[PDB]
Amino acid sequence: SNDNIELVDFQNIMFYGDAEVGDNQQPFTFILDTGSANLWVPSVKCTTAGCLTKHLYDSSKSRTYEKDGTKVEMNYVSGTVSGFFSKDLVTVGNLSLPYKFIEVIDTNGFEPTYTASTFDGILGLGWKDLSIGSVDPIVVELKNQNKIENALFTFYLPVHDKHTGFLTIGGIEERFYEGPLTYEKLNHDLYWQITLDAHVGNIMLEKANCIVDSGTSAITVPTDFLNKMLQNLDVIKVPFLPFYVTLCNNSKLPTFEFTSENGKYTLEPEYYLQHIEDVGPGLCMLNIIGLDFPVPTFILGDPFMRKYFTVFDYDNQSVGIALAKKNL
Ligand SMILES: Cc1cc(N(C)CCN(C)C)cc(C)c1OCC(=O)N[C@@H](Cc1ccccc1)[C@H](O)C(=O)N1CSC(C)(C)[C@H]1C(=O)N[C@H]1c2ccccc2C[C@H]1O
Repeated sequence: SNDNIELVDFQNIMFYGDAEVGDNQQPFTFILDTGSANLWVPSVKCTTAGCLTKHLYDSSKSRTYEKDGTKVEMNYVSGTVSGFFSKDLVTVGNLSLPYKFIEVIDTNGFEPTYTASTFDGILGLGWKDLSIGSVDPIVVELKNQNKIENALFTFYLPVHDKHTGFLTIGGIEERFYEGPLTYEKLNHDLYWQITLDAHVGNIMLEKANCIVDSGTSAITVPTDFLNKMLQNLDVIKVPFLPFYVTLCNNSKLPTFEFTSENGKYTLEPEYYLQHIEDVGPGLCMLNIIGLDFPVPTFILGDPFMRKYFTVFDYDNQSVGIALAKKNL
């Protein structure tokens, strides 16, 4: 059997899951992020305003706590947290392991994201060589300890109103998907990144890097490619922000089509549009952001993963992709 962690939707933009730290089972809510490779929780030693409404970690209450204290700063694209390393029993679903994590004491570099969102910490689901402190990934460690069948995990993302989701550790369950499951070989050692041809109508990018990322709540697109997409599309940019607004029923809005020799994955407007009726009637925001990597790259974030069930397979160094079942 497999370890199943339930995923709760947060206003159709993101999702969260719970896990515990300490032998007294101190509860936390996590962003589960395939794009990073460290676990962190806010500490009772936290000095900053963000920590005020969070579940906090108290090492003195856990008899399995092992002191480390090495200083560490965790830099993400959207901000920084700092604190120090600690080690304790981490439990995910019904499995436990001793695990090295970051006790965060300063979250001021992660504002306003942190105070506005209802997560306590971030649980990384990436590769070891992307971690600070050379930490073996949780799922690799669980496999090594014979607590799961395979060194893989899967995401069946919740759909607002329709159903909850699951992060499943250790194997692939048929209940989550329909049609074929296609495996795409990783093109990098330490990112969940695959090679796909990216088509949006006339515009194409041959053999683009495509990162499948659970922690990114948009599709990201190279800026040049995006500028070509938005030309004559009747969308308007929000002042001061990298977001475009449209009429929801704008007939011009294209369908993303990513292809390999193995498979074909499409993303229609209904999957990348976000209603903003409160802002104005019949108005939608595109969940699409222009971003230039050194090599042309798309991030296939939460909107892609809402449509597609995904398998992250360490042993076979690949990402599996299938159409998510509309219900459970
Ligand atoms: C950890 C790390 C270490 C090293 N190093 C140096 C390691 C070296 N080691 C040996 C010490 C080098 C790198 C690059 C690295 O990755 C940094 C990192 O931030 N990666 C992001 C993915 C990404 C990557 C590139 C460009 C955009 C996004 C992460 O996985 C994620 O998903 N994050 C951050 S925190 C969050 C909230 C979980 C969510 C995030 O920011 N989400 C926001 C976002 C982002 C883009 C577009 C829209 C939106 C809306 C919102 O969802």
